[PDB]
Amino acid sequence: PQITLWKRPLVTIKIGGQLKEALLDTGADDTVIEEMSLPGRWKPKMIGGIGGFIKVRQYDQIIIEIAGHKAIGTVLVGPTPVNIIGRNLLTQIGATLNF
Amino acid sequence: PQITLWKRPLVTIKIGGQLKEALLDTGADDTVIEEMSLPGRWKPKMIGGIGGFIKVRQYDQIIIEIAGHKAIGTVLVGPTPVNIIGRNLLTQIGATLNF
Ligand SMILES: COc1ccc(S(=O)(=O)N(CC(C)C)C[C@@H](O)[C@H](Cc2ccccc2)NC(=O)O[C@H]2CCO[C@H]3OC[C@H](OC)[C@H]32)cc1
Ligand SMILES: [Cl-]
Ligand SMILES: [Cl-]
Ligand SMILES: [Cl-]
Ligand code: NA
Ligand code: NA
Repeated sequence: PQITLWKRPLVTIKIGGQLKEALLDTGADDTVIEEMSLPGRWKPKMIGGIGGFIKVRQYDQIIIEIAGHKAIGTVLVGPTPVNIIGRNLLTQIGATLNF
Repeated sequence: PQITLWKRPLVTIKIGGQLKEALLDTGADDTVIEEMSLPGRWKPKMIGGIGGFIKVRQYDQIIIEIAGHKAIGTVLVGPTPVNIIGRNLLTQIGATLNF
């Protein structure tokens, strides 16, 4: 698809068999999701945004569907205000910015 | 152009007579630039992201040149860790996300 930017680029994702809404975010290096349970072990990570830093849980090799495209990769879980799909998974679904 | 997302989508901008580097950011509603002077009136605003909120100055009707494309709109100035071109100006240069 071709998504214009007059509205937020929100899409449906599926993770852990649950549908959620998430933002397609070219300004995010990493994918960050609100608190939820994921399988496996996690590692610590610190991420920085506009207001300062937060601690998140890094889960690797998680299956996640994004706007109907399958991805398998790293998902950060933490107190993000919105679910964000960052460049690590935008590249897996083949997304580009065009103008 | 077509910008892939393997790396941060940074471009050169010109704002206030100054050249700067900024991130093309589909997850940002608004454009936020590190502290600089701009002419005209402004009013205070709070904007929030990962980490929490920062106070910024809102300047309206500011011209930016973004990777060689001119646009006009509101620019927020404050202690952002990076210069962000958000959707309010990405729309004006015709930027879309494609997959
Ligand atoms: C109302 O108008 C705005 C309100 C909020 C923002 S924002 O900057 O807070 N942000 C909104 C989303 C969080 C919903 C835009 C977002 O693209 C920022 C843009 C950004 C980028 C760098 C620093 C600050 C902000 N990215 C970000 O926070 O990235 C974090 C989490 C994802 O992994 C890392 O990627 C970069 C950063 O690691 C340095 C980590 C912008 C305009
Ligand atoms: Cl990944
Ligand atoms: Cl605007
Ligand atoms: Cl359009
Ligand atoms: Na894992
Ligand atoms: Na003005």
